[PDB]
Order: sequence, then C-alpha cells, then structure tokens
Amino acid sequence: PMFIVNTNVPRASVPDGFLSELTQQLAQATGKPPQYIAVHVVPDQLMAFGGSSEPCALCSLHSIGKIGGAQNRSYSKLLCGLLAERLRISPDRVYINYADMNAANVGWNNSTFA
Amino acid sequence: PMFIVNTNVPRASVPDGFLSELTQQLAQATGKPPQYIAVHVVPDQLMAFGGSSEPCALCSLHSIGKIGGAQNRSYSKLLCGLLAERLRISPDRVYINYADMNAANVGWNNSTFA
Amino acid sequence: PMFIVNTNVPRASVPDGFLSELTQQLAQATGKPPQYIAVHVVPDQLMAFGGSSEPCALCSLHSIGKIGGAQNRSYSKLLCGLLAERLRISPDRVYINYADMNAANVGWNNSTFA
Repeated sequence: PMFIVNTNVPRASVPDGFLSELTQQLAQATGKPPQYIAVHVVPDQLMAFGGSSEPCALCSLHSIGKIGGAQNRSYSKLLCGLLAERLRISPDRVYINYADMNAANVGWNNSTFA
Repeated sequence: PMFIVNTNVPRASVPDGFLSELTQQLAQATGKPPQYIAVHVVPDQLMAFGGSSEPCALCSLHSIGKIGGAQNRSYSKLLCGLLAERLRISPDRVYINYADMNAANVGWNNSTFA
Repeated sequence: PMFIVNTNVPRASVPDGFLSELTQQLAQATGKPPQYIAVHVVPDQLMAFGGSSEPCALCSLHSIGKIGGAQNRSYSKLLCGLLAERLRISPDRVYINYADMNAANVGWNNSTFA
C-alpha cells in the first residue's frame, strides 16, 4: 500500500514519529505486512478545501486489493482520526482517493507483482 | 472534486486569488457546490515536458461523476485557459488526468461518500 | 506519457541530465515521441518504505495505452535500473503505479486526446 498526504499544515506541526505511526496503523488496517507499506507526507502546501485555507488534507491510498466499501469506511475513520489528532485537521476537510491496483500495474523490485 | 496542478512556474508567479478562482470556476464547470471543491497548486517543480523546461503543468481532476468525453473537453478548455492567463503556461504544455471516482472510493469525514 | 518520481533522496543527489535521460529512455520504452513525454522529479520528501527512511521512491507512469503485463515488467526493470544507478535507490524500495489512461480522460491543449 501507498499512502500520500498533502497538507497546508506546516512542517513543524507534523510530529516526530508520524510516518511510523501511519505505517503501523495501515499495516494493521489493511492486513498487509509492514514491509509493503509506503507513506509520504507533504506539508506546507498551497491548497484550499471548500474555498478555505484552514487546515486540510488531500490524500490517496493505493493498494493491490483490500479496497472496498466497508474497508474504505474503516480506513477513512482511522486516517481522519490520525490527521485530526496529530495534525489538527478537521475530518470534514479531508479527502482520500482510494484506488484498487491490479498487481500487473504495480512495479517493484525490477518487475511487477503479477 | 479535487484539482491538483504541479508546475515549474515559481511561487511568486502564482497570483493572489488563484486558488479561489480555480475553486469558483470548477464549481461552475462541474455543477458541484464550491464547498466540495478542493484545489492544490504546487509551484517550483523540477519537471520537463517534451524534453524542455519552459513553463508546463501536470495536473489531475478527480470527481465523483461529471467526467466524460464532452465534459472533459470543456474542463480542458477552461483549465488550460486559466493556466495560460494566470501562470503564462502554453496549453500545449499542459496534461490533465481526469478520473471518475466511485463514491465508495472517496474518503471524507471519517467515512466515504457512498 | 507522464512519469513522476517522489523520493527522499536530496536534490543535490539528482544528477544534471536526469530529466532528459528519463525523457529519452521513456520515449524509447513506450515507443511514443519524446515531445509527448513529461517527467517530474520531487526530491527531499518526507517518506518511508517498510517503516524505513532509507532511500526510496514512489512513482507513477500514466500512458494512453502501452501499459500491460509484459510492458510494465520491462518498464519496471528500466526504471528501477535508472533510479538505482542515478539516485542510488534500491529496486526493492521503489513502487511504480502504472495507469492506462483512456484518451478521452487526458486533457491537453484546450481539449482531450479523444
């Protein structure tokens, strides 16, 4: 899985340990081994949500499987919870694009997962 | 809807008011309320388009519906127009990826739009 | 085609000529003219792969066609090779998301490619 968070929250407001926390919580929620989880946080961004520049986040979660209606609801509760708690971003100012990737469409280690 | 623009144009060349203009015009084009429109501009990027580095933009528009042949032509005219007028980027150095998202695959406010 | 590389490797480690090399190699690999190839490198990112902050890369290749099982294995060998050689990133710390775009869903030059 690959989880990307883009936010206008400044770098100094991203707490130490945030990437590890994301990694651990995602391994668990998705059921995948931690070794396959990639995380990326991009602070200080020029962005708006609903016209407003109050704290917000634009995110994505790509994964080979483990994407679906109920699963995505559960990821959203988790991720929004973490963004609220750690970055002080309101959940209603978060968007997460979920994408179910075909194994043939993910390159890794000189090949793909197909 | 979520609109992202990645560009090599420098931050000081992004005019005041640009995120609001993008929010307004995308609300109108998509028919969605401005409160649901998110915009993100990423200047000063290391990028090339067709081998050169004159001003260019790599963008995406993710929307739940309102994506299709004619609509996307219309979004491209609008968005290329705005990038040309405000960031001085030639339309033939703009790429926009359009993604029609299923409501179950967009997280927001601790759940999805399903 | 559009190729994007997000990496924690620092900007100074990205060699001069890397965008042109990517452009040329992708033109050859995809068979598309270099005028249609866009490349974007984002260094100094806050990211982790497998919980580790050792060098890694999160990438994507969007193309109208020329995406598939065998092709993507080949692109992954090529791309991982280049990231290892030029950025010193281990291939098993690289993810590449491949997306086969419909021509109607790519905006360019005030219209789409449809």
